Amino acid sequence: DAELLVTVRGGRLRGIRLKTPGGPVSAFLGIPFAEPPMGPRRFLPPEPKQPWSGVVDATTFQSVCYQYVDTLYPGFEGTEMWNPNRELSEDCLYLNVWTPYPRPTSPTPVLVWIYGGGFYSGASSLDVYDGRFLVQAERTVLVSMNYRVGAFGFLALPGSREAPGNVGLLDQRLALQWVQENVAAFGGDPTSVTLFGESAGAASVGMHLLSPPSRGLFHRAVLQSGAPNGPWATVGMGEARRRATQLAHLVGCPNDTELVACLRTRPAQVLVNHEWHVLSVFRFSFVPVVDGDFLSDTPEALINAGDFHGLQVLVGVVKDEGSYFLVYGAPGFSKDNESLISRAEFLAGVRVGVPQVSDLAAEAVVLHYTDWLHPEDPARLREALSDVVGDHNVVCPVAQLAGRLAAQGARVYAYVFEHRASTLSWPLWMGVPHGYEIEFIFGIPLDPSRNYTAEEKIFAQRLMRYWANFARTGDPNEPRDPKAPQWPPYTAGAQQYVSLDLRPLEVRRGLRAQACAFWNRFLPKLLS
Amino acid sequence: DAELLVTVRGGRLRGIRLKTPGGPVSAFLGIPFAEPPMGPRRFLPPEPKQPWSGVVDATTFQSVCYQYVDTLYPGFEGTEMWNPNRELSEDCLYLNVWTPYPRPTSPTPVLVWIYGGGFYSGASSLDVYDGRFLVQAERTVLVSMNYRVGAFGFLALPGSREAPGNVGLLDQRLALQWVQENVAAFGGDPTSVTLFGESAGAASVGMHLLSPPSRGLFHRAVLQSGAPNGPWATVGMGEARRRATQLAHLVGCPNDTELVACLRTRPAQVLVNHEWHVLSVFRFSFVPVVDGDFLSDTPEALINAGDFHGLQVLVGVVKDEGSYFLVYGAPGFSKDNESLISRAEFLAGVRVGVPQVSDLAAEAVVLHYTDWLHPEDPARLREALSDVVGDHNVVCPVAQLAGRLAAQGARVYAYVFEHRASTLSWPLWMGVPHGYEIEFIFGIPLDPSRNYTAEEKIFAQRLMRYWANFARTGDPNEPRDPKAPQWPPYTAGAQQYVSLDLRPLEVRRGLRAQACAFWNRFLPKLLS
Repeated sequence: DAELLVTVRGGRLRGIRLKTPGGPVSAFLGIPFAEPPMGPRRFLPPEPKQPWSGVVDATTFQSVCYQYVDTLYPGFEGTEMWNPNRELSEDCLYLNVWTPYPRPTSPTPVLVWIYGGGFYSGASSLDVYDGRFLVQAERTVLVSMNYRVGAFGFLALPGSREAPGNVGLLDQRLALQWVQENVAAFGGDPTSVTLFGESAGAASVGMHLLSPPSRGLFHRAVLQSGAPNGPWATVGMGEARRRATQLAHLVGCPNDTELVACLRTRPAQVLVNHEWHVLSVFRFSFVPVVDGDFLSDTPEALINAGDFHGLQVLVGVVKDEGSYFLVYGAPGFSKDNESLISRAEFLAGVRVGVPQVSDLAAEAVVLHYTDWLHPEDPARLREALSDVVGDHNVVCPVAQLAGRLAAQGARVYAYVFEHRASTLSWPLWMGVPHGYEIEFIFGIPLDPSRNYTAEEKIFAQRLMRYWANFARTGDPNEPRDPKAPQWPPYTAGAQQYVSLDLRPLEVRRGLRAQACAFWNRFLPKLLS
Repeated sequence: DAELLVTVRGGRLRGIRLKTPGGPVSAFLGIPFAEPPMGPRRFLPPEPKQPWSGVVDATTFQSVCYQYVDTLYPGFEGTEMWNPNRELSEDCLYLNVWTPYPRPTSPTPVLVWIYGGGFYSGASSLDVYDGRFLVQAERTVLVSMNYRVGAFGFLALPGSREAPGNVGLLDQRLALQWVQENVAAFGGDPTSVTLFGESAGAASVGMHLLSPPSRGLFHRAVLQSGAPNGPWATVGMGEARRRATQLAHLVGCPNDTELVACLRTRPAQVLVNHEWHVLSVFRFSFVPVVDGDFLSDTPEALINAGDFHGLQVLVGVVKDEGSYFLVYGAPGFSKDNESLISRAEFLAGVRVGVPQVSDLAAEAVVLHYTDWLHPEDPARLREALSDVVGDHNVVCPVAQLAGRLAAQGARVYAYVFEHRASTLSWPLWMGVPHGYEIEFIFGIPLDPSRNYTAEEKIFAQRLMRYWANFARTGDPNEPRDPKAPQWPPYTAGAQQYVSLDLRPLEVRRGLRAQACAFWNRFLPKLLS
């Protein structure tokens, strides 16, 4: 009750006590770290939040940033758990800070979450990102921000002062400068800050490694199912311009000053309602551009040039990365049936999964992913197209990144997440889809109101420990403790990684190595 | 002793009685079936042998046709067993006929052997082609011919009357017309004639299937380690011309009439001595051309168009097709050491194994054959390059052929030969190289003067039975007899085949299917 008042550079705050079967936690939800980016500020870099008199209420999540809402399947958990759970508003630059009770008395290490969502969706307030269980169980400090998405975050007319692009990334940065200035007040150690994110959050964390001005602001990194070198995670100057112009057109706008002037007068919902027709699966309209500025060169270029001495990184993927994307465009697919596609369907699906490449490139994808004893087996065709989408978008970019980092000075650990939640509502055939590790890392199966199993509970705890050990010491392994089977670093040569699963750790070699060689070494030669 | 005189259309012959641990056999070795192709006949189609008075001696093998002699390794069995074992001469169009003792009293089925040797070498007289053991053990009639090789067989200046090409193939044909006219005299059934050959003999048998004038002359076919659709088995009109002209140049010759006139005056040995500098491994200078005549279109074209209803075929390969070719040009290789090559060596070797393709094509070969967990393992690199040479030259053309035949009316059986002879002198690392099944089919391990093991002897017998059952009935399987594990036809869909081995038959699916898809479906798109 004493522990719920805290003063930070901007002024005073009041928090709320949250429960956990193991005991309570103090949360400060809804803290403003920037001026609302409204009116003439729509599309500009964020500016720091002005100080305030009085006590700001931080007992409740603030507004979700404006975003498209998935509505394919009203009532469906699988889909609705990703959708906004507070009112939409352009006024959304708030962050949240969980801290243990009692407050810690030395500086303690800080985990900062960056939500995924394809850069077009997501909120720090989703049930599945609740920081209470992780902070309780491992006495770390946890911070999450909201950051602008879609046009409001990533519309770009390259080299104009009025919509420069990458402002969502700047939002994230501002929250990270904020953590530097204020986490001490919550008992948090600003000299031990570990970023972690999924999907576009992982791409985001990636981009922070490669942006000199953000490297100052953290010490370690965790990329779950995502990387900044994705074919979906960034976009070229011309393409960004073309996408911006088309959005403008579609809302009746009409020279850059005039374009962004006109855009600035449209209701936020009007923009959102046209985001999707500017573009396939696993492609999103407004993603980070390569401007020369937040990124001085392509993510690929910067990874290759970079020095990563004295940096620890945890990276990983789920069993079935590509699966859930398929019911968003691939012919023959539906979540409500087994999706046993035919071969014709498989070939047409490959052009959807791997959009605009030479037919020569498509053929080569088809050879590589067909089993020639069973070229027409519907179930095998389903799994394969799944892999195509998975490998191309997530597993291969991650493996490239992982390898290049280890080879260049970084200590790197790697996983594959292989447990299907007992509570999942997507169909059996999708396996362990994109995003379905997150709830285990966040400790959600401890919430008694939810229906997880006993082993599920234990597993979640191991997961929180790995993550927290990584955060504290740059190594997931149980600080000083064999047997507890060991987790070896991933190197370019031995390419070692572990399976996270109800079973004890197993070590394995090569993150889909044969297929990655195809995407990473062969295929380029042949777009070219 | 009565059984050693026989009259045939051309006149009378005397044969010789040969021994076999199981009992004797009658051979007629050295029968002329064509006029000597000497002088002005050098390079022309063969003409039929004129009749003779008196009794021709057929108790001994005739002359080997002119050919390059391998001399890399004097004294070496591995090499010398393929070299000529009678005097070389242009006078070489003789054939041989083994028949059981006592002579059979109904028409019995005839096996005709066509030796391999890259179309540049080979003789019906090699120890390893001795027909005695097979005729004794399965009471079939066996016939082998000599046919012209190298320039004398396959020099071609397309569409001239003076060196039309394909005369070696015509030689073979003439022996097959001969069998039609005379095998009856040895107790042989001219309405049941099964061709069988290895390497270029297999390619040869292949070309007979696709030549309307030869289809009349046999009923079944067996292609061991070879096919006519090989990238080495045929050559284009222009390339043949270029190769002929260069040979001419190299022996100081000098218009086609004038060129072949001048060539006709050179000593046969002079031609042989320059065969090799007109051209890599698994490529030979004088091979069948696609002239429009003996073959009306490419082997590939004719296979695709063809109707194979009512035709039985046995096809197969050895475990390690590519291995022995490597010490003929691939850097890092030697038979006298483990040939543990480096990666640089492996990449340079790929250009030797797969000569004149785009670098883009080479890369793709390298991706496909590298293991990316072990990209630098010398032993794996050895095996892989072996496979490259194997798959490209033998396994993939055979599989294409096999599949296209089954799909188009033919009954087809398929094997992989997986026993290393206990007596082999090539190094361990080469496995079961090209040609090393032949001695088991011919029953050689029964010869007591040779040092084979007991199980080896039994195995040879099973092999002779399979071959002989195929010859008699179009089906290798033990006419009426389960258990004796069954051998299923090979179809385009299930692609089933068996392992010939000391162990009982095992059934398997797919003749290197993943790799064949690369050679057969992908790679073409990308030379193009």
